[PDB]
Amino acid sequence: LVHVASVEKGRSYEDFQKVYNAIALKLREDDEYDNYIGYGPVLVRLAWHISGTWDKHDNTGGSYGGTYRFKKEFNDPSNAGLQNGFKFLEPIHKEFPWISSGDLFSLGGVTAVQEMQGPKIPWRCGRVDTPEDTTPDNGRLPDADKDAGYVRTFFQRLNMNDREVVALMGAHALGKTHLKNSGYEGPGGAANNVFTNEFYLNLLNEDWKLEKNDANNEQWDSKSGYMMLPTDYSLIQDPKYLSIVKEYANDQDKFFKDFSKAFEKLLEDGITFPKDAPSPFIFKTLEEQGL
Ligand code: HEM
Ligand SMILES: Cc1sc[n+](C)c1C
Repeated sequence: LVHVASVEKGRSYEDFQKVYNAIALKLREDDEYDNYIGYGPVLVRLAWHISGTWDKHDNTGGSYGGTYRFKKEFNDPSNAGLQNGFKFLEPIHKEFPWISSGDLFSLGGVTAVQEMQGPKIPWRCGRVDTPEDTTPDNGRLPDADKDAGYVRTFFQRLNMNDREVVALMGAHALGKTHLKNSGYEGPGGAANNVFTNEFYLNLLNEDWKLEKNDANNEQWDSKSGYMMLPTDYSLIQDPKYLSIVKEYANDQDKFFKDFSKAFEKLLEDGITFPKDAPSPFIFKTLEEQGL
């Protein structure tokens, strides 16, 4: 399967910076969502789940085709709750009907991270919508109730290595688990709509307790009111993972730098970019624009 990036006709940096600003302006406006967390965390989760279907072996799935717009992927049990990120972006797609679905879903994730004061993420245009029959089947996204060997093995399919996996998981400092979506409940920290390395700090400094929640699932709970998933707590159980966790709890700039590279890589897996294709765009935030 080859997927070649095709820039939307005649579009350039300024067009996409207008779509960025639209998403970012609405993130500021619709602030009440999920008890004032706002839409940013569900939008970086949406960009990860449309990319997370990729399989390196046959180049199926991935962010290129925008296939989450089809019922099979929209109704995947693993995507429960992401309909709220879709409905947030649907106004902006009506306003810029020229951007492809893959591009709009991935740029929403980029925009949310930078607007929640994360690192800049280089983003590239050119994903092309593909037919309903190209939609990957349910079951390619990871279970939460498993251990470190499972996480390592699952992420080899998206060929991410240990460092990349641990840097990507730091995004679980954002938002929260919702019992009616996943059977897990609670936030992982106090700053859950500002991008920081707090996931790593909480994992190493809190007093975790294995408890059972109302959906009868086990999760790690702390006195402070935070929770960690079994696959999250996995990172301090494995010796290779645990020493990268310590590296990111001791250096927030290295965390930001490595997250930026692994999230772009995540969003680009499966796409062939021609050598005459434009460079990756670095978008300015509303704040750097005085907007
Ligand atoms: C083995 C890996 C992973 C598993 C099992 C997993 C699982 C989960 C689960 C069960 C939730 C709760 C959903 C809900 O109830 O609403 C969640 C939320 C979230 N995850 Fe993951 N995740 C994984 C990796 C990642 C990665 C790599 C990213 C992003 C780079 C990510 C970003 C998020 C975000 C931002 C949320 C919060 C959503 C919200 O607030 O609504 N996840 N995760
Ligand atoms: C959202 C998610 S998923 C796992 N944790 C810890 C949070 C905060």
